[PDB]
Amino acid sequence: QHCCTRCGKNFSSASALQIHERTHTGEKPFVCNICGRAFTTKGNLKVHYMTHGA
DNA sequence: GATATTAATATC
DNA sequence: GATATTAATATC
Ligand SMILES: [Zn+2]
Ligand SMILES: [Zn+2]
Repeated sequence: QHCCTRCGKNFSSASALQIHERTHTGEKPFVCNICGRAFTTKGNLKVHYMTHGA
């Protein structure tokens, strides 16, 4: 029953609405300790993290 | 919240 | 065109 303010998207988790707000604003709180790439979700940062590790 | 999934994008 | 990466989001 969560909704969004900048656009009209309903969300499931409240954390989901928070990350999607980050999708509007540009807050990418997860910093790659190797390269400087920053990410919205921790999972996306782990995704990228796999890249240099191999 | 973590993870998996799809669509979109950068790299070649 | 193929492939790797990313961005956003459904699913658990
Ligand atoms: Zn929104
Ligand atoms: Zn990195």
